[PDB]
Parts: sequence; C-alpha cells; structure tokens
Amino acid sequence: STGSATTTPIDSLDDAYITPVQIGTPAQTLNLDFDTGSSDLWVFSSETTASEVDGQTIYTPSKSTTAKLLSGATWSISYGDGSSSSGDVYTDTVSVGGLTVTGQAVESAKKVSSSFTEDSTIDGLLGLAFSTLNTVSPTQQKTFFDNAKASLDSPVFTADLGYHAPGTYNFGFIDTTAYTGSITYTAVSTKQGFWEWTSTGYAVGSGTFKSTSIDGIADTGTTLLYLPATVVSAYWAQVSGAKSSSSVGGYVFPCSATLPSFTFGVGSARIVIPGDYIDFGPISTGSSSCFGGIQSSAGIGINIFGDVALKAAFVVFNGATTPTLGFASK
Repeated sequence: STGSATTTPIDSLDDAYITPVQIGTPAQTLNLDFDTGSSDLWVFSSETTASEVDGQTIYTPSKSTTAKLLSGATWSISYGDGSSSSGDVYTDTVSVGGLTVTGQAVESAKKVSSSFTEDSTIDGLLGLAFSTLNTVSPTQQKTFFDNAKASLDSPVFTADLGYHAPGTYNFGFIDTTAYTGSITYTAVSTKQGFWEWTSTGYAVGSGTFKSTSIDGIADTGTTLLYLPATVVSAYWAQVSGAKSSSSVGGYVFPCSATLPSFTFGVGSARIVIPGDYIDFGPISTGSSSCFGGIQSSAGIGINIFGDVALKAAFVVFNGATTPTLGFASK
C-alpha cells in the first residue's frame, strides 16, 4: 500500500504545516501537524476542557463505530517549546492520503496548553519519530508509520514541504519526479528516539564550505533551524544590523535586509536554503525588526533541522531495519 497527502502552511510565515487525517467511522477529518520529532498521535476531542478549545475541529469517539477506549491508558507530553497536552486513549481507524491503519492509538486530549488553544488551525499532532518516544502509559503505543510499515510497498515516508506553498507527505514510495538530481542517504542514530543524523558542514551565502560535523535531528514539527552558536554567529555576521536580542529571544535583523543563503552538507552533497526562507517577518506587527529563521541551539541541548532546512529539500525517512535519512534538492 501507499498513501499521499497534501500538507499546507498554517499561515503566511510557514510556522507549521497541517495535513488532513481521517479518524473513525464515519470519518472525522482533522488537520494534524505531522511531527517527525515526536511519537504521539493526539487530537483535540469532545473530552478536551471546553475553555481550552477555540476553533479547532474535535474528534468525538462516541460518534465513531470503530472507536474503542484503551482501558487504563493515559498520555502526557511536553514539547521543546514549552507546550504540553494530556489525556486518555482510544484505538480507531486512521487514514492518511488513502493509507489506512486499523487499531491506531488516538490520544484524546483532556487538557492542552495555551499555545495549542490559541492556534485554531492545528487540531492535533501526528508523531513520526520512533515509537520509543511515545508517552502512553502503562503500555507504550506505536506511531501511525510504525503500524503501517509492514503493509507499505517500501518502509519509508517522505516530506516535501513547500515554501509559502503546499507540499506533500508520501507513505510507502519515493516520487522520483519530486526532486532534482539524486538522493543522498546518511546514517541515523535512533538512540534518543529521533531521526538523528550528522551534517558534514555548512556555508554562508557564497562563502567557502566549512567541513565540520553537526549532529542534529530532522524535525518537521519545529519551525526554525537551530544550530551551534558558532555557526549561527557566522551566518548573522553577514547581515548588516543583525544582532542577538535577549529580550526578543534570538537573532533579529532589519526587515530591509536581503538575507544570504545557508548551505548544509549531507555527505558530499549540499542543500541550499535560500535567504528568503530565513525571514520570519516582523517581531510584532508593524515593527521593522524581523525575526531570524536560523537560531542558536545552545539552550536546547540538541541541534534541530526544522522546517527552514527541511523545506529546502525532498527528505526521505527510511524506516528499514537500519533506518537512514535521504536528502535531495528540488
């Protein structure tokens, strides 16, 4: 089997992407944030505290003839941005782009933190990291991809995120028309539960490539590119007037600037992020100070190849017995 679904930016900045997902019988379609940095499929629901729902579409398990309470199971998750959610668990039929999994754990939120409530466009998350990170207790549950894998034509999914435009998540096949050149594959460590890999270096604009190992994670659920402070300083030093602002929370730059590109290495291959992809717009409405899309990871503990980086590539998440990642230009 295969599946193919369009993923759409939630706003004009590409802050996140939503993909329609069919849950239950008859189908209830929710728009979920596919997140290769986490491993829970959780949804706003008829069980979510009413004051914490503000425009999201909810899953109502009592209206699904295939829903079953997973007795005794609870979940609770906290994300790198400080947001969180928790609740109980049903199993139900879940379909993405024509690919159907029966008995998928659907984690129904009883509580969500304010940032989720405040974002009416995201109805939940669909985790695509390794199932070892799934938070369901006392019996950890598998991700949608883990449950689908054996049925897929090939045990892979691909992320093709758009810049200011829709893109595609495919399951079970590699669309050879969706990228240019060849796909360069690179090793993955699953020791932390992430799609963790090592970039071979970077360049700023037209500058020389610096060969240096940068361990980080491929994370579709993180907006920005978070890299070591040395790398980030070298980038922003090429933007007149850019500075790190402790009050704003990162590097800012004059909105009148033209940003240089940023290149990262994948083996001997190179992925070029155009400068425009690094512009996240005014820090507040009407400001001429703009927020940068490349930020320091120094306070995180891990480097993160988020959407800024991934949307410059066609990315293969290869879930074979020894997982690997592939990157192609597009």
